[PDB]
Amino acid sequence: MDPKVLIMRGEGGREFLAERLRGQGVQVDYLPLDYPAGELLARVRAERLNGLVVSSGQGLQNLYQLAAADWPEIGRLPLFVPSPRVAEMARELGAQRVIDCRGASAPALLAALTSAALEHHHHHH
Repeated sequence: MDPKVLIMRGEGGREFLAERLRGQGVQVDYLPLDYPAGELLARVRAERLNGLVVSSGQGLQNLYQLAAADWPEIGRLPLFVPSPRVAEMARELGAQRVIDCRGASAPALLAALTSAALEHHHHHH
C-alpha cells in the first residue's frame, strides 16, 4: 500500500513534511501554489491522488481557486489539516471529508489514506 499525496506550499518546510510521509511508504509530490487554475484538477485525476495536505489556511484557499468549476469533485478527497482552525476553513468550503492530524499521529494518517482508498473500489463494479 503506497498511497499518493500532493503537498501545497506553505510557511513550513516542504522537504520536512515530504520526508515524513516518504519514510512511511507514501509517494510524495509537491506543487508550488503559483501554478495556474486547472492544473490542480488534472494532476489529481491522472495521478489518482489519495490525499492532499495543506500547511495553512492560505494554501487551502489557493486549492479552491485552482479547483475552479471542478471543486465539487476535488472536495471528495481527504484533506489533511494541521490544526482545528484550519479544519474549520476546509469545512466552510464544502470539503466532504476533513481529517485533523493535530491529534492523529503520522502513522495514524497513513491508516486513514488506506481506508479511504477502499471506498473508491466500491464506486466501481
